Amino acid sequence: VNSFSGYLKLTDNVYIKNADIVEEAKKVKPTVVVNAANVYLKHGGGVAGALNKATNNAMQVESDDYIATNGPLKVGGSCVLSGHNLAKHCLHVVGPNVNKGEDIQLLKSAYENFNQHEVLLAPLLSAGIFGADPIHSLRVCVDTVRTNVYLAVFDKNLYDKLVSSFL
Ligand SMILES: CC[C@@]1(O)CCN(c2ncnc3[nH]ccc23)C1
Repeated sequence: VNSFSGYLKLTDNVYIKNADIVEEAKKVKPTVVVNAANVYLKHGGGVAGALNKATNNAMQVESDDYIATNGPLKVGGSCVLSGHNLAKHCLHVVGPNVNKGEDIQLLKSAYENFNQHEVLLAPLLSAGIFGADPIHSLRVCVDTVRTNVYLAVFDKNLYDKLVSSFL
């Protein structure tokens, strides 16, 4: 039993809600919140820009030190950093950005990072400003993640379409 509330159950291990992931994180304070990161951990917009703003830019300061030490992530890769005021940890996961020409096949690799964590709050990888089809992202999530994932979908219209079209 966990403290996630109001989710629709899609499968044995995947749940979905129409919610602002920032507000969800502030309420639940989960062990792991997933960020829709880029390889440079530049949290300018989308989910990443919103999560960083909620940390008063502390996520960005920590991220800049991480990159200065380690260099960029791989597309499809991840790193674990602090969750600041939002969660214990933030798993920064890089899904392919279709608006940069990146291979959508890497979306499965991106979701595989979730399997290293028993429970996660997360957005749909590569959705939104990353330019991929959120319906496809949901399918890859369900077919790849085996740990317990609570998906927050900000857009109500998109949330309704994802549920109604789910197979
Ligand atoms: C579906 C693809 C998105 O890029 C569009 C909206 N995104 C979010 N999802 C959940 N919580 C969020 N807070 C701020 C943005 C945001 C994901």
